Amino acid sequence: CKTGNGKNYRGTMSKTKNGITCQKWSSTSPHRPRFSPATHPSEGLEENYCRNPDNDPQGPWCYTTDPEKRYDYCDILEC
Ligand SMILES: NCCCCCC(=O)O
Repeated sequence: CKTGNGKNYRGTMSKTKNGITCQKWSSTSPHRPRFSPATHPSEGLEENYCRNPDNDPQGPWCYTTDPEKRYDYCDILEC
């Protein structure tokens, strides 16, 4: 969840909505989008994070090192 859309959180480590080990923002060759532009609200996409620099108020999104488990939000404490 967004216990602060750029202020406070915990599951932002690198785990999806439940706790699926997110990615490191590498790329689609192995597996990972091309996220990183500055025209985004923010950019807390630190190595392997979950935030909302795209458009997912419902919850901080985040992809992962693999397809079957490419994405979902982060297991960040509620808000
Ligand atoms: N609204 C989420 C789309 C951007 C999240 C990253 C991705 O989909 O590759």
